Amino acid sequence: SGAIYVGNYRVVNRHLATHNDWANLVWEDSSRDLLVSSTTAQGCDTIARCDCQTGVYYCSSRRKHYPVSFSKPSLIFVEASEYYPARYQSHLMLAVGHSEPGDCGGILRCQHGVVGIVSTGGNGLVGFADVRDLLWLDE
Ligand SMILES: Cc1cnc(CNS(=O)(=O)C[C@@H](C)c2ccccc2)o1
Ligand SMILES: [Zn+2]
Repeated sequence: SGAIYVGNYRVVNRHLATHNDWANLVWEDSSRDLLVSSTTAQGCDTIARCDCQTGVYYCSSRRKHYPVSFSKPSLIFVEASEYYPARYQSHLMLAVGHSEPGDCGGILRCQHGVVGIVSTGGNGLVGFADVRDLLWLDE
């Protein structure tokens, strides 16, 4: 589990969105596994605006933050999970690291701010849904 709290927005994995998220929806995209809802309180996270390929992510199944190198956001075939059939996921970045289903929502960050959230896992890989192109999160 986990979210990004920037401005009056809450960014979560679409597959983990709650009824309150869907009842206060700003934007959602199944192909990216992302959903954004509105919040009453202002958040403290800041979004990175860059093309970094190194950063640090939080892994809840290890209670640890790991430094990783990751690929640029791309269209990748992701195997079936409990939440999606095997399909192409867009704006996804991969790194070598540990990721179990419940690790979704952990933040990946670089020197400029939050880069994305954990979205995929298995086989010693971790995949992150990028948010750096969503410029509207800043206003
Ligand atoms: C990059 C890639 C291709 N095929 C896959 C694996 N697909 S999945 O990540 O949707 C599987 C899911 C159960 C999960 C496991 C662990 C963590 C977060 C989700 O990943
Ligand atoms: Zn950066």
